[PDB]
Amino acid sequence: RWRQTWSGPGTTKRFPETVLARCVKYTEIHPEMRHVDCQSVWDAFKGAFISKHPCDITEEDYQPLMKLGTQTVPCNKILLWSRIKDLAHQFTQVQRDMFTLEDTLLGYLADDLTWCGEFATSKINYQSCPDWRKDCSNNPVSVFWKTVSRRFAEAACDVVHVMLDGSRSKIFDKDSTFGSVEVHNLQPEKVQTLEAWVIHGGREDSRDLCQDPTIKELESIISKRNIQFSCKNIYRPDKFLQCVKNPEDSSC
Repeated sequence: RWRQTWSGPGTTKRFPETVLARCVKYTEIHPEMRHVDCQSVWDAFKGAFISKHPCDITEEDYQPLMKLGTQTVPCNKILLWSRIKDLAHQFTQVQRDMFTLEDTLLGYLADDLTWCGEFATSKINYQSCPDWRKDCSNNPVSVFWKTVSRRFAEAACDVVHVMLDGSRSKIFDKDSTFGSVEVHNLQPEKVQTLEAWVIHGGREDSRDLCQDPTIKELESIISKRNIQFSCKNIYRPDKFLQCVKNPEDSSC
């Protein structure tokens, strides 16, 4: 209609079918999750937000889902990212040099989807869903991501990489999920170093963005956790990707 209860997009069309089909597909590829019952996954997922006011969702609502989707990826090969989705995923698709959150089952099930329910009825809302800004932050989508990204950062160890969008004006941004959750969930007992790869946009001959003020801030923030900091410009993202796929032939 012309009004809409909430200001964000409604649940993605086909959401139940999509999530079940992703679970089936993921548990076909990944032998360590080949024990998972996909219908039980869907039910645990749907139970977190059906018949619940979509501005009252808690991390508890998602605990049965997080249990069924329990998974360990190698803790020393984690790739976090911020505002540079495409290249982080492309990079991990190549030879599985690292794992992002969206290469875990739970991140895989939800990537790029929206969903909410209603306090009123047991139906899925396919017309609109709370916006984190205009409506409430404790909505099904934002809660889910906050919870699974905390857990994924908490699991990381050794050297943890992060890819940042060097086009952004705030290359490290305290308001992003990386700056507000993941970075404050790297464990000081386990993480030796965080290494940022700052991805350069197009043409420029370009500044050394590892000296950017927000990078120096990130550096001094993670030093209180007793984590070392390293930073690398990626000047040419498509030649980066090229070298990643053609390991050897080291023109570089």
